[PDB]
Amino acid sequence: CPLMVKVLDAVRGSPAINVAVHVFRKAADDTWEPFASGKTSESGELHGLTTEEEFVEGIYKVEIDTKSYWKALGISPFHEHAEVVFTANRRYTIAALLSPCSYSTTAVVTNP
Amino acid sequence: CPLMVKVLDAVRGSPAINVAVHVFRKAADDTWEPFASGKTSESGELHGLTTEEEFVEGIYKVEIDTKSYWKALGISPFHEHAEVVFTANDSGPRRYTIAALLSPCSYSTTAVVTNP
Amino acid sequence: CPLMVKVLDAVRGSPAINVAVHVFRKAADDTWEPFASGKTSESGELHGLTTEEEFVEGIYKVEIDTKSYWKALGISPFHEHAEVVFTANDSGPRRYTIAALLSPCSYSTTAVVTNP
Amino acid sequence: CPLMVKVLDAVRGSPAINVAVHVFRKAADDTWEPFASGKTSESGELHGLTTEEEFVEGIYKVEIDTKSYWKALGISPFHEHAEVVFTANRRYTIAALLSPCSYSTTAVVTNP
Ligand SMILES: Cc1ccc(C(=O)c2cc(O)c(O)c([N+](=O)[O-])c2)cc1
Ligand SMILES: Cc1ccc(C(=O)c2cc(O)c(O)c([N+](=O)[O-])c2)cc1
Repeated sequence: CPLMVKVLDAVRGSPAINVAVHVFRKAADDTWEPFASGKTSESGELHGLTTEEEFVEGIYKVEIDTKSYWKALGISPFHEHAEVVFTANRRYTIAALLSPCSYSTTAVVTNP
Repeated sequence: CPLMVKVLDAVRGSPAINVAVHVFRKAADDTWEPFASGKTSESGELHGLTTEEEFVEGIYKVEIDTKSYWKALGISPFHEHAEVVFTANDSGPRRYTIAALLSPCSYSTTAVVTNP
Repeated sequence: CPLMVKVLDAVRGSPAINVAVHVFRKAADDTWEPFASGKTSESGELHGLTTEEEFVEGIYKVEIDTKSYWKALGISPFHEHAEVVFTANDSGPRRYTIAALLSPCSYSTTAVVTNP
Repeated sequence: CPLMVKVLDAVRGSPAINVAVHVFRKAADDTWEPFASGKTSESGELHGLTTEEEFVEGIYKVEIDTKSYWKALGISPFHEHAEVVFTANRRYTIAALLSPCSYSTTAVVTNP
């Protein structure tokens, strides 16, 4: 897997489980084209979104459905979602740490 | 001033100066319409984007041009920008500060919502 | 006012009000000596901790009582406190804002250092 | 391993490698007693700090030598170090995301 997403819950101090994640690629039209999606696991990780052949250079958008996550926990959230937009060139992990009114995100890029 | 944006630089430990910020509001037809824009000041703050009359209920998008910020400092950052999307004023008018702390490959954002 | 502390609450999206802050300075004998303390205000800010004369070169420790903050709100947090330790004024006087953003099991801290 | 430390570099977008980490336990005297230490791996992780029998309830202090890390990279840091102090009761991961003038830390507590 060249692209992985990890989501953490800063209120509970745990992985953020069953968070929906959608990934898009920017098309020539500068339209966002669907690319991959899934739900984080019990470890807060979402693997196997794409393959090395399919993950070409380009601009990608990762949309994390933070609002539904907090809703499911009965906690009032500020944001509609959390979007991460980046240019791909290696292995990429996009990590997000979530609070109801705040989030942070970082890239962890490593070479096998 | 019911919508303020503040941007900090986590590398230099300073305000993030002259950062372009564009604000959009979701229209009836579900498209993003331009709402207001500006640049952060020497203090990292952007005031005067809107007014109490103009800032009605709605879904707003604050797009912070982090890429140009870092590129102007000779750094190639990870993110294209940092977008913050939220529903405003659903229970009446509020005052909103959207703050972002920037690093070349990471950012965090928070909201300070107060009742004037 | 050369040392300010600002604390935000990432759960409520608001200033963190009435947070106790204790500041220490490392002494010649390598022990921590009490330097100043206070509580954050309604805006989450703590001003007036020290003065330009009193805030000399040194290593300082800012201990933010995050545990009491959360416990008073009925939350059992992860951390005992949040400590920020830094060398101040090594290249001349600066103005320092130490900011912290709090969640029950996480916090972040940053510094804004400006030249008055 | 009931206690693990993971350190990430927000400037480079990568694990923070070869960061020294010291763990202390609060003694009855309210003195900080050395407990474990190590250096993060190429993945930014430090495992095998302790055992389940040795990791009893109590107050622990994790000191991350952020200043040396940034020094080794030729980057001027603000903080002397990053300290994380918490009470143990499960498996604990203490994660830290580092910038030269900022850091964040969170707890990821999971049950096997
Ligand atoms: C670690 C962190 C992350 C984000 C913030 C932050 O969002 C913030 C918000 C403010 O209104 C504000 O005045 C300052 N400040 O002066 O430093 C910071 C503050 C701290
Ligand atoms: C405060 C903070 C915020 C974000 C991160 C963070 O990005 C991160 C990345 C990982 O690959 C990862 O495995 C974990 N973890 O398990 O805790 C956290 C790490 C620390």
